Amino acid sequence: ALKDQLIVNLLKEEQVPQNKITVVGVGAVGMACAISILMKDLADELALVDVIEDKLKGEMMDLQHGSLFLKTPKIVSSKDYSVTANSKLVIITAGARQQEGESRLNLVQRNVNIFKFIIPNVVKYSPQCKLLIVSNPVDILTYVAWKISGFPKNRVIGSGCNLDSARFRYLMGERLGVHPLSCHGWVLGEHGDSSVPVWSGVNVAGVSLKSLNPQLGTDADKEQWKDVHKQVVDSAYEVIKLKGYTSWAIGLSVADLAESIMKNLRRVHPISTMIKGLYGIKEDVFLSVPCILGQNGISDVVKVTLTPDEEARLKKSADTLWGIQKELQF
Amino acid sequence: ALKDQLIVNLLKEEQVPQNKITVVGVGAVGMACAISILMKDLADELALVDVIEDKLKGEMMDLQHGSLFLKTPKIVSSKDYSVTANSKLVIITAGARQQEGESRLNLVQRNVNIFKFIIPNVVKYSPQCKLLIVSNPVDILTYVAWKISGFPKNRVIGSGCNLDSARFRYLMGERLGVHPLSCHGWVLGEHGDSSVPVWSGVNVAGVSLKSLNPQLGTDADKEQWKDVHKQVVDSAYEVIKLKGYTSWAIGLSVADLAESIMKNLRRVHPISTMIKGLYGIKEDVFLSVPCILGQNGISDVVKVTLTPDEEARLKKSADTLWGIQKELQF
Amino acid sequence: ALKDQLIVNLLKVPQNKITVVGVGAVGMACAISILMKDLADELALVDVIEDKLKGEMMDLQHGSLFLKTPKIVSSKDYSVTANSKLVIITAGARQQEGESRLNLVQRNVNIFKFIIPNVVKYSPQCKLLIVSNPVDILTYVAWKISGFPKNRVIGSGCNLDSARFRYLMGERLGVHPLSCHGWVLGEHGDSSVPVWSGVNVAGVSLKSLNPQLGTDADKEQWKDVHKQVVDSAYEVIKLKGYTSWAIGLSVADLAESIMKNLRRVHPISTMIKGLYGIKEDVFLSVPCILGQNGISDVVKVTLTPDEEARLKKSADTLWGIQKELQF
Amino acid sequence: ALKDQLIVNLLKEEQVPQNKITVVGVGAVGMACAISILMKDLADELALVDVIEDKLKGEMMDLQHGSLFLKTPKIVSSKDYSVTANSKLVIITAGARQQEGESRLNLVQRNVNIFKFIIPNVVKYSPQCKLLIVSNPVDILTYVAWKISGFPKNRVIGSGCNLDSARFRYLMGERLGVHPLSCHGWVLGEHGDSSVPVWSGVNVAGVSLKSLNPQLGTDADKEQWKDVHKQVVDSAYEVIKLKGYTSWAIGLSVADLAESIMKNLRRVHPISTMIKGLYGIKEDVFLSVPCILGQNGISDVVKVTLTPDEEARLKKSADTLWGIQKELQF
Ligand SMILES: O=C(O)C(Oc1ccc(Br)cc1)C(=O)O
Ligand SMILES: O=C(O)C(Oc1ccc(Br)cc1)C(=O)O
Ligand SMILES: O=C(O)C(Oc1ccc(Br)cc1)C(=O)O
Ligand SMILES: O=C(O)C(Oc1ccc(Br)cc1)C(=O)O
Repeated sequence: ALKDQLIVNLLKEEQVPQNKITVVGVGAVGMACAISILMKDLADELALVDVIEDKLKGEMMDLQHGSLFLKTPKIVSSKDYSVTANSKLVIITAGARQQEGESRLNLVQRNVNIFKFIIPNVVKYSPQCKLLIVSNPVDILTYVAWKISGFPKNRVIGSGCNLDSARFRYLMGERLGVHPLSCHGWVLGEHGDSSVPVWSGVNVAGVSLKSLNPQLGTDADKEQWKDVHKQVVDSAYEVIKLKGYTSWAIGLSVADLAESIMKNLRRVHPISTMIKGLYGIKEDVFLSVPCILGQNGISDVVKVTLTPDEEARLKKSADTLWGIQKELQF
Repeated sequence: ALKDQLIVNLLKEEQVPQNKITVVGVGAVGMACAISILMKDLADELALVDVIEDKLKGEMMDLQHGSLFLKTPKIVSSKDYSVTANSKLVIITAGARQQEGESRLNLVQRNVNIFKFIIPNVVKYSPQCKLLIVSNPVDILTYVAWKISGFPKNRVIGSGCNLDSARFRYLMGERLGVHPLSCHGWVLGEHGDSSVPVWSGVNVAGVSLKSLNPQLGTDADKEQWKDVHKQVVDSAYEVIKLKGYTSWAIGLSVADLAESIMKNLRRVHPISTMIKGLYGIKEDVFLSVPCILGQNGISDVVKVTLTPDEEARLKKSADTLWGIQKELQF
Repeated sequence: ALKDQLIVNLLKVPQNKITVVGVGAVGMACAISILMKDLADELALVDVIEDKLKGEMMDLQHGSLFLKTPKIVSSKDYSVTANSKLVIITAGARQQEGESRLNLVQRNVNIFKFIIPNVVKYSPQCKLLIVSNPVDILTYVAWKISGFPKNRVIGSGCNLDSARFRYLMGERLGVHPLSCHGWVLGEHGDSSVPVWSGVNVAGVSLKSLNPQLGTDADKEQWKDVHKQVVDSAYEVIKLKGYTSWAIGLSVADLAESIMKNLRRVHPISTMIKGLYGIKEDVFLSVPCILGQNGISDVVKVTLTPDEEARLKKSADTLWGIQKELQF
Repeated sequence: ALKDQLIVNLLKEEQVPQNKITVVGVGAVGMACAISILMKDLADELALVDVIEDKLKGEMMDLQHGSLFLKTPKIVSSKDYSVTANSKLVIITAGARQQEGESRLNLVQRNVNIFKFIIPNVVKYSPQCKLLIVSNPVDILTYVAWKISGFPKNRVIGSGCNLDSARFRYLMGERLGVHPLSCHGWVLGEHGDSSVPVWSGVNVAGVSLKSLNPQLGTDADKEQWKDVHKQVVDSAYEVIKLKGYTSWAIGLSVADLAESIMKNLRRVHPISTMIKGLYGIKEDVFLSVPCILGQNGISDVVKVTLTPDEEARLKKSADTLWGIQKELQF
């Protein structure tokens, strides 16, 4: 055989990857996550899982064919979760997605059922992984993942408001004529309609925009900055109306969380976690606060000082979500 | 104004971009090209153009929402080609795409008709650009873009066999247990059914595989390496048969070429250029031969030493391409 | 020729060229970081000692397989620098153990008297990025000698200082410096001003959780962190004889914003006449928006009366030196 | 405390680094390896070791102050090898370096003594580490590291001729006006005066240059390509006499090797390994041949096809190296 004429083998390795990532779901969101993860050199193996055989294999092959341009030496796929074995990070994007007009809350039973199958299969093959939940409603499904996995809460993370805050800083950048890296602001709580823009923290170079304009984010705001937050909330509906779905921004957002997890950076991201203990929250509610994300998932939470009005929203969002998730059957 | 309280403007802005790239066509190929180029930090400005307004705007927005995770401070879109002004590189992906069972060669009339509209509009606003033709049949469409543009031939490049060769190298590495980066081999000629695998150049670490197994790639081969070329030829069709279209790998192939152009690398790539005066071809045929690629496009061509069979196969590719080029009007 | 039978040639200026003046330790650190962030299609190096220059060039060139900057050149002659987008000046006398950066001022004015016209001659449209010390005063000098508009004469300023401050903050809090925000402004030196009002994590003002933050009264002595920033160059010089890596990385970051027109904000040396009670041609670090045309805008940070005194002080000290200079 | 007010700790846990690298030696080579490794994002922890405490602490400090601009969250140092605990890769650059007119083979007795202390101490705390030897004479010292450590050969690698071939390819590129990446060719054997340029494998785009001119590399070469190899043999000495030492190129060479190991890429590199069994070599000689480098070090060796002259030169190199091995006093 040619190969053995060309190559003398020295040892038969256990081929166990050290930086394996799995993306479950090869719809648009999942493939966007896949490509962004590949072009950020985060993993040594990328596994794809979904339930339509032909599409799954088509996507696997299409990624495969770009390998010369990448630094991820093994890309694999299967309906069978054995393909996901030994992943450090499993990112779940499967499920029904919101159609035009449709609230993310309408996705909940469909996606809880899909997770009843998905989550046990992930755990069986990567008992030590971190879970990053992207499917919607992300806050409730992060909770569902947690319960079915049995994982300690540090290892079950939701993409949450990471994107909402990225979008926020982009709009702001565009208003100010400044790169969004240098524009800071946080959108926290539910990923969706009831999110809370924390106006008090919104700053460029440590200079608080609220201190310069005390009306910032109020109906009295000469410049209507509140519409920046409306734009954030409406963003995914707007994009779904225009192109049918969202992919690139969320892929990029998930990749950025993957980077923090895989490289143990300990950056701060506003992502979905279990916040019992805070802002008046007595139950097992997951929603977005600034979290320090690392190799062990969410290790620490930053306590943001909310105004009474700001804190009032949060407990609302909070109450809503508990009402829905309280009564789920799985 | 909250901006002026925050920011003292010190300089009047005549913003002209220095490294602007345009992608024409926002189908799955174009957006794969876009995302890949954004994640390789090649452009200070990215313009998108296509004819379905809503689709266009939603793609634009979706990418803009990822701006925080990117280094391309300006992303814009319009059906109007003035949005493409001052581009250093324009990448043309618009046009009809082959169905399952349909040759890329069957796309020629539809895509020539669209090229009569696209190329003059590109050239109008970006007199300095290189044109990177992706739309199919890419080799004939490179020729066509050249004829319409009035650009010199060095500035009109077809994506050509850059993908075919990545696939070949990928499949080769899989067989040998070597990264594609370290497996060498060239697929030349038409980007399509009549492509030519140059077995004589196929090597790992400078070791010719054909000299190891002389019947490499013939029907006599005990290991049927020709099936590797058959897989290269078929791959678009297999992927299309499975997922509907191809996107990620062609996108990576095009970002690779764009890297070489924008960063003046002078790397060698198998891409579409005029081969008149080689291999006994005296007509204006464009097909892939290995080309040195830089800031002024294709500046040099490597004359591959071809075995009589290989050269005959290359001439037959040229013959097939000329059979369709022969009859064109525009 | 072998070549002409291998290659048929069809066709006979760089577009993203950076020059680095000075191939001492900081200059070479600047060189390597720029080469690893793929910011340039040509890198040129200039200094006055010819073997040293040549050998740094060759050493970089030998790693070309691993880089994506296809042309690396060097020369004593400034014609090598032609068509630069950005010229980074690191040449001059360098800080010595237990000595202020202000002790280098006069000697470095004298070399810039030679360097700067030569840079301007071969790239009259470049951005100048000054790194040599004392950078604030030398950015002023570069600006007067060059005749460039002020947006194009940038001083590396307090970019490193704030990065140091952000590392140390991050060590204290157990958070990546990327998620620890805070600004050190004014003189790149002993009179720098930590702005405690802006120091935060996830938008949460550290000063609101401890109003005494950064003062004599702070139970947690956060003032020490700025003292550590002030003293770090002296420490590093004591231990290893100079500093190089951290400055290289600061300068690469600035170069990144410039070459890629990012319009990020940086605390870098710019002309401050007409802010903060300053009516002279002084340069010091304030948060500047940095892009392809250099410094286009400045953020007006809101300063507490000390912060402004302490800064108009820093401003004073420095115009105190730049006053009696002649050129 | 302000920390505790700002940040609720959710999780105690022992931080075990997953991708740690140590560099032994903080002279110019060691630090060049370090800055390159940090700038390619290969490690989640970097540890430095050397014998002079101030110098080591100052180098550590200076890197640390650039943390804002890096993605390697933990940088540490110590005279004490416990700081290197749980490394995946330990790079050894400590020892004497050659003077103008001095062979790297003159460094052997001094560097063997240093290695007697360093090696048991570096392998003590790192069960999973690979040893990448950089100090000279690298081939002999890779052998010595192998004998002292008791590691299996796949885990003990010499930087070898990775840089010689890089230099070869740069010079080649400058002759032909092609980027090094697309110029191919191997310098094998000793990293030093008895290296062997493999002209039979030297190619652009699969095109063998010897095929085009069989005088290539001989005294009858009208173009004197032998001089390119000569330039490779003398490079270090040339640079040593212009600037006092070499640093950047070797740093990049080693970071490239580190990349293949850390990212399990399985690329081929000419690096030091045991060649007992090949080219009629019957003893435990170490020298550079092309090896597949991955997460377990060298898993495979490519059997280069040598001409009788090439092979004689390799065997001659092997004799010289074996001859100094007979001098080794353990
Ligand atoms: O764009 C956004 O805001 C998000 O997009 C997606 C989120 C999850 C999936 Br699965 C698909 C798209 C969102 O819907 O939260
Ligand atoms: O995957 C491949 O081989 C190629 O992909 C595309 C090339 C151009 C466009 Br427009 C769309 C797809 C091909 O179909 O030639
Ligand atoms: O480390 C720092 O803070 C600074 O570093 C340098 C700045 C310029 C040159 Br030239 C050399 C070192 C400083 O010493 O001011
Ligand atoms: O430039 C080169 O070829 C090599 O550089 C170094 C190799 C190891 C150390 Br420790 C220091 C320099 C060489 O001298 O072998």
